[PDB]
Amino acid sequence: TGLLDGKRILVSGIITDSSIAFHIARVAQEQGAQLVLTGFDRLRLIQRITDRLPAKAPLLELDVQNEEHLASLAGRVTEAIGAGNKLDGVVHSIGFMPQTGMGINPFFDAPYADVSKGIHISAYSYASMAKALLPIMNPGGSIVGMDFDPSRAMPAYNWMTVAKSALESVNRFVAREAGKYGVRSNLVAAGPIRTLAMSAIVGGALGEEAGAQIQLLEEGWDQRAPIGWNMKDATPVAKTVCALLSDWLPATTGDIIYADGGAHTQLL
Ligand SMILES: NC(=O)c1ccc[n+]([C@@H]2O[C@H](COP(=O)([O-])OP(=O)(O)OC[C@H]3O[C@@H](n4cnc5c(N)ncnc54)[C@H](O)[C@@H]3O)[C@@H](O)[C@H]2O)c1
Ligand SMILES: Cc1ccc(C(=O)N2CCC(Cc3ccccc3)CC2)cc1
Repeated sequence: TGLLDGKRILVSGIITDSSIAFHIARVAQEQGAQLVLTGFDRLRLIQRITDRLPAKAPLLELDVQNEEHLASLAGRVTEAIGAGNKLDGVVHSIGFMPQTGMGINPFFDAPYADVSKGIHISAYSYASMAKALLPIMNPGGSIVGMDFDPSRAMPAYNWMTVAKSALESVNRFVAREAGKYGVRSNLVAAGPIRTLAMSAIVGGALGEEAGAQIQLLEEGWDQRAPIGWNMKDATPVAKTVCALLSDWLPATTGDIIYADGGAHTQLL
């Protein structure tokens, strides 16, 4: 027992109890992992949420757009897990795109300054995070990031889709670098999940305009999924991420694992 028994995994991206990163952390601990969490901006509020996990764990601040945060990351993580110890896993569950580039706003009306910001946080940070943490990762390690299949365009997602396409490409290169440390790098392309952020997006940025398309688009996942899809349950996704963090997918890297009920393999 204990899928991640005796493993040191840094999990990023927790902002609310609905965050995918929160469920990844939970299942991870339930499987015997010692976690190190990173938060952005409102650390106090994050701490409130994190304290609801199965076990306690170090919470460090990390704004992936801040050079010093990334420059001190390794040292700060080492102080947290104790000198002489290294990380066995890294979870990147960070994403962002201003309303201008994701929602009801026209595709052609997104200022690059906004798009660039979204790509910085959603894609480039996967590499900067890898750079800061690879030096303190043990062989057999695993870096995992969250993705949303951008192989085909769709309503509303717009520039966040572009950001995910960049992410998938960044992951392939991070895998080359990571390989030098005996570490694997992969993405988990999850089906739609009703996280607070997602729920806000779905509605708070479309009203009754795109609300239709997004409703249909959304309903399509469960229809297409041979084993169905429950947008209100992040657990299957969290389990998939822990699977990549374990030693049971030792020959897979620079890849993408789809945790979407099999929806992307079906047309109707
Ligand atoms: N919600 C979905 O249906 C869905 C589907 C597929 C993939 N994903 C991906 O999963 C990840 C998390 O999704 P979520 O719905 O749980 O989102 P939210 O927590 O619920 O997660 C986004 C995280 O981004 C963090 N963040 C934003 N800017 C940051 C910065 N500069 N530095 C550090 N952190 C920053 C936030 O603080 C937050 O914790 C994202 O990469 C997202 O694109 C989500
Ligand atoms: C902070 C943050 C977190 C996660 C995302 C992220 O991955 N998006 C969220 C809304 C999703 C909406 C949906 C589109 C099609 C069908 C069903 C639902 C699309 C993907 C962006 C920003």
